[PDB]
Amino acid sequence: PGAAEFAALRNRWVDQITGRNVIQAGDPDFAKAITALNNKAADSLAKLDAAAGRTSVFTDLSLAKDAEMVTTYTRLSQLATAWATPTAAVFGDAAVLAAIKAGLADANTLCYNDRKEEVGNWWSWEIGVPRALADAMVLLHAELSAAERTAYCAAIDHFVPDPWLQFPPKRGKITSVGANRVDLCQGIIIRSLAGEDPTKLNHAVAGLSQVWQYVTSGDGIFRDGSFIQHSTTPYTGSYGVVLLTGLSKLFSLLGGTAFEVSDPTRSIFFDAVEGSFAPVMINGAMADAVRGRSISREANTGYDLGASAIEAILLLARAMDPATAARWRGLCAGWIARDTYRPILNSASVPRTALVKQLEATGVAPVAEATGHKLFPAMDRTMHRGPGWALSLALSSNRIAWYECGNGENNRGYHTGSGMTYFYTSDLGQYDDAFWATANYNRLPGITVDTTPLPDKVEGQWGAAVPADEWSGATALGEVAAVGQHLVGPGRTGLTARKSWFVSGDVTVCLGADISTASGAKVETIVDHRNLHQGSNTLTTAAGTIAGTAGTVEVLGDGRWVHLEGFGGYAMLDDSPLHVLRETRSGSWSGVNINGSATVQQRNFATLYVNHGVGPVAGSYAYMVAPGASVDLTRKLLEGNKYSVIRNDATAQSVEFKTAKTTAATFWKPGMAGDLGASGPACVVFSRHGNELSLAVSEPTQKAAGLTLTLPEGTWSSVLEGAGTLGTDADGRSTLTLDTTGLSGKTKLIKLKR
Ligand SMILES: [Hg+2]
Ligand SMILES: [Hg+2]
Ligand SMILES: [Hg+2]
Repeated sequence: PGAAEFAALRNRWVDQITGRNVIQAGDPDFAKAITALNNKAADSLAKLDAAAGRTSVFTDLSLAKDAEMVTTYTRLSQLATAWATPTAAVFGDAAVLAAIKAGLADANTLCYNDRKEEVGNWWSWEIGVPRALADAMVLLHAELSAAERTAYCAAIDHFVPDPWLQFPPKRGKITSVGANRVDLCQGIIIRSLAGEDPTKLNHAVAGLSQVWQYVTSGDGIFRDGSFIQHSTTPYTGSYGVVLLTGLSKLFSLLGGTAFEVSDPTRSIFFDAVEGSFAPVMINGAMADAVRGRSISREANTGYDLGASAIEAILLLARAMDPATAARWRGLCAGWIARDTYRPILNSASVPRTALVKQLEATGVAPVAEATGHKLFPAMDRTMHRGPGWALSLALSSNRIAWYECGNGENNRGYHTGSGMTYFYTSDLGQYDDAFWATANYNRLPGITVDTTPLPDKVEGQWGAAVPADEWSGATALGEVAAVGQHLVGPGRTGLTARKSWFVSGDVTVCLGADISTASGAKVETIVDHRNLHQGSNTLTTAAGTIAGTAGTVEVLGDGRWVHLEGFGGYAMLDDSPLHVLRETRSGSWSGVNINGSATVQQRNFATLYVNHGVGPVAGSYAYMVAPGASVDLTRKLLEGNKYSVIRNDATAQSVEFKTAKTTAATFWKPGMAGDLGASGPACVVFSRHGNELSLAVSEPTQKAAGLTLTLPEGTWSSVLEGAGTLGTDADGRSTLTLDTTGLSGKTKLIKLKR
C-alpha cells in the first residue's frame, strides 16, 4: 500500500470526524450542530493570544499546566474541524487556517517538541496531545509543510515511541491496557496516516487486540462481562466507553482497507455490547457505580458517557450481521427514546447527529430494558430491574477498591463502595442534577457508615486501596437475587458490617448484621438519601406526614412505613428507629473536583437512616424499598407476611418472598437459615415448582474448591440440570455437593427432581 491508500485513509478520517459527507440540507438537528461548532470556534478564535513573542497560544491557557496544554491542542483540532466542515462559518477561511498553523507551531516551539521531557500528567503528553495534534495534522494535511509534519511526528514519536507501552522513560515504562491502549494506538494510527508509515500503523492496529482478550484478574474484560481498570475499579461506564468509542472509530476507519482489523477474536469485543455495556445503561446513562472517578465531573456525566456509548454502538452496528445490527439498533433506539432529560441530539456533534438520524431512518423500534437480574461478580456490581426502576449496587472487597481518586478528582468518594443502593427511576435526573456536588458523602443511599470524618484521598491499613474483607458476591434465580457484602470500612476505623440485599421483581429487602466499629463514633445505615431537586415532596406515614420542616429530623412511628412523594415506599422489618430528615444542601463542583466550577448548587434531599449508636455490639438493620409504590401499596407492605425475614445474623441472612414462592440467602459461616444450610460462604436462591427444585448458587469468595448445601423442601433424588452430587446427612436431609474450583463467583443453576 502507498500514497493513494494513505490519501484515501486521511480523507476517510476527515469524513468521519467532520461528517462532511452526511450533512442533510435543512435538517434542524444538523443546523444546530453547525451552530454549536461555529460558537466554539468563535470562542476559541476570540481567545487567541495575538502578541509578538507570545508564550501561550490562548490567553486563558498556560502551556506550563499540562491539562491546559492539552486543551490548547483540542481547541486547535476543533478549529481545524470547523475549518474543514462545509457550511461552517470558518469553512475554508484563510485567516483561521493561519491562526491554527501558528498555534500548532508556537505550541511545538514553546512546549510540545522532541527535545522536551514530560512534566506532570503522562496522559497529557502521550494521549491528550497526540490524538488532537494528529487529527489537526490530518485535517490540515494539504496546508502543512514537510518541516511542520516532521516536527509534529517527531514530537509524537518522542513521547509515544511504542503505543503498547506508556510513561516517560524516567519512570519505567509499563504495558498500556484497556482504554489507554486504545487511545495510544489511535494517536499513532492517525499520526501514521499523516506521515504515511505502514510499519507504525500495523503495530498500532495489532496493539488493539489485547484490549478484548479475556482476563481472570485485574485490568480488562472478564468472561462474566465485568470490565476493570486501574486494577481494582469497576469501569465499564467511563474507561470502557473510551475503549468502545476508540474501537468503533478505528474499526470504521480501517474497514475494507489494507489495514482492516481482521483479528477474529474481536468477536469478544462485539459480544461485550450486550454482555458488558447494555446491562449498565439505564435510560441513556451509564450507571454511576461503574464510572469510578468520573462521578465528580460536572461535564462528564452518566448521560454524556451513555451518549458516547450509543454513538459507538450505532457506528459498530454498520458492520454486523443483520440480526445483531438490528438488536443493537433497537437497544439504542430505546436508550434514546426513554431519555427525555438529556436528549442525545442536544449539543451533539455533526457525526453523532448523522448516526442518530441514520438510526431513526432504519425504523428500528425501541427495545425496553428487560426486568430481572444481571450480575457482575468479577467487579462486585449487580444490576436489577423491574417496572419503572433499576437498582445498581456498589460493593467493595479484597478484589475491588472502595473508590478511585486521582488528579484532584473524586477525593471525597470514599463511601461510594460501602453498599450503595442507587435506585434509578423516571426521575431521570436523580443522580445527575448536581447530586455529586450537593449529596452528603457520609450518608450515600444504602451504605453502612462509621460517622468518623475521613480526609479527602483517604486509604486503608498500610495504604491499602481494597478492604481485606471476607467476600462480596451474588446469585440469582428467575425473579430473585441474593447479594452480600462483608463491609470493612475505609479510613482504618474498624467498621465491620454484613450487608445483604434480596431483590425481587418489585421490592428490595435490605438486611444488616454483626455491625461494630473500633473508632468510638456512632454508625449509621442509610435507607435513602434522595435528591428532590427543588421539590417539597411529602413524606407520608400511618400517622400523617413526617419531616415537614427542613433541618429538623424526626423519628418514625410504629406504623413502620414511610412513602416519599415522587419515589415510592420504605418499610422497616425490625424495631430499629427510623430517622427522617428533609434537608437543603449546597455545594459547588469545585468542592469535589479541582476542575469543577465555583457556582453553588442548592438541592433538597430526603434522608432516611438508622442510627446504630456508639459502640454497637452486633448491630443490625432490616428494611425494604418499594420503588414506584403508591401510599396505599406502601401501607400494605408489612401485611400478610409477604416479605419474611428468615434469619439476620453473623451466620446467615435470608428472606422468603411469599408471592414469588422463592427464598434467598447469604451465608457468612456454616449453618442453617430456616431449612437451607451451607457448609461455608454462599449465595443461594431456591424455588420449588411441583416435584422440581430450582436453585441458583454462588461461592462468593472465589477461592473455595467445594461447597455443600443442605437442601430445603425435603428429599431430592435426581439432578436434572447442572452439576453436583446428591447425598444424605446424619439427620436424613438431602445434600448437594458442588465443585466450585475456579468458578470466579459465577452462578451455578441446578434443577433437581423428587
Ligand atoms: Hg510545556
Ligand atoms: Hg510526519
Ligand atoms: Hg483515592
